[PDB]
Amino acid sequence: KATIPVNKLKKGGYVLIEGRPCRVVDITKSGHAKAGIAGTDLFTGRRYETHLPTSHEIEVPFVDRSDYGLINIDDGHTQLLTLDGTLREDVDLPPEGNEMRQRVIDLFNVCVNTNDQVVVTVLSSNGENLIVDCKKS
Repeated sequence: KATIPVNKLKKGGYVLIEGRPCRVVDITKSGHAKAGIAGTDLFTGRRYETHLPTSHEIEVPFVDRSDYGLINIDDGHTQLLTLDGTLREDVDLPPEGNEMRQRVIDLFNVCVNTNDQVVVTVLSSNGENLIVDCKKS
């Protein structure tokens, strides 16, 4: 459990609010010493907000953004090759309604019989994984 003093928070830092990893977008401060923190959920874009004592600390989530080679897609699951040479099978395609789902399927199909490979960018935190970009390699 990594923490930062609330009084050391900056806009753009990462915090956990209601279990959600967020980028800080606004910090308000008040003998009384209380703070209001608003953030953007790194996966869904939703606004979250919390109020804690300024003296206190707040949890900072670990968030990874890495690139992988897309080996297969099957029943909505992906098989990915890390840049260090191992497979991961816990990343699904983005959900229906996220246009990235079609973008990844289509780029995979453009590449499947060619000497190019799709590279996906995956955002990961606390067991949640989302494909946030794709490009040709």
